[PDB]
Amino acid sequence: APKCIECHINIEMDPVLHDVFKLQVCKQCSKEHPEKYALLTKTECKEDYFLTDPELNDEDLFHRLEKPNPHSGTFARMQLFVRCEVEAFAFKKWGGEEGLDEEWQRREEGKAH
Amino acid sequence: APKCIECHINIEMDPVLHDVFKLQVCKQCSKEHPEKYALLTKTECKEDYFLTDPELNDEDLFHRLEKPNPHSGTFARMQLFVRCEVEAFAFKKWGGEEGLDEEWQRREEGKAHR
DNA sequence: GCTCTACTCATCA
DNA sequence: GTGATGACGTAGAG
Ligand SMILES: [Zn+2]
Ligand SMILES: [Zn+2]
Repeated sequence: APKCIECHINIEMDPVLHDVFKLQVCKQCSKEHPEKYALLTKTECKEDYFLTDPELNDEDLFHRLEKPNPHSGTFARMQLFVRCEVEAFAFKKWGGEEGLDEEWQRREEGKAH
Repeated sequence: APKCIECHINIEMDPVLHDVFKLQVCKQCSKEHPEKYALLTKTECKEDYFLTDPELNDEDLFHRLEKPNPHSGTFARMQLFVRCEVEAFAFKKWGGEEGLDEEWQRREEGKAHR
């Protein structure tokens, strides 16, 4: 029986993380480790990691799950990305957490001026 | 036989203006009235009339002729629009020739700022 | 804590 | 006198 890669105990994987994101992780372990497994909206990815629309629209770069827009089914679909992929791309791009914060620090300044 | 709408004499229409732009205009009248019949590139339409990419990209709005990009076949194709259509849309948008010139006047100022 | 892009120019294509 | 768009961010519509 294949095991969850975090606990090595559960054998029933979370259907979203497994099927959409290709992660053999159980639902419990996913709540226990949001730092790796939380789902982020497109908008949160841009706020948190400073990724651009072109990066987040690239079908070849991230797995994504889509849902109806909660404000209205007639609006553009909500797009959910998994934190570990988004973060790994953001660290490659800005140079680790070290660099990402530099860019946070940067944007906060011009925020005033 | 049907006659050119500018001269009322010629019977063979310019192939581009007829087939692509639906104007029964002979080639000679087209050279004689560029103020209506000259063909403008996409970039020229933006420069001259302050039309935006969404307006010029709207397939339902203007007739267009496409050619190979003269800088390179591998670049984005060149797009040619006929001045009467582009001008008539621009006068509607900015308010005749008059409003258009105000927008010229306006844009030269912010240019001086920088 | 929703998404998409229009809102004047280098650069690349 | 070539075309398309991303680039300090973001309102507004959707
Ligand atoms: Zn587990
Ligand atoms: Zn004629």
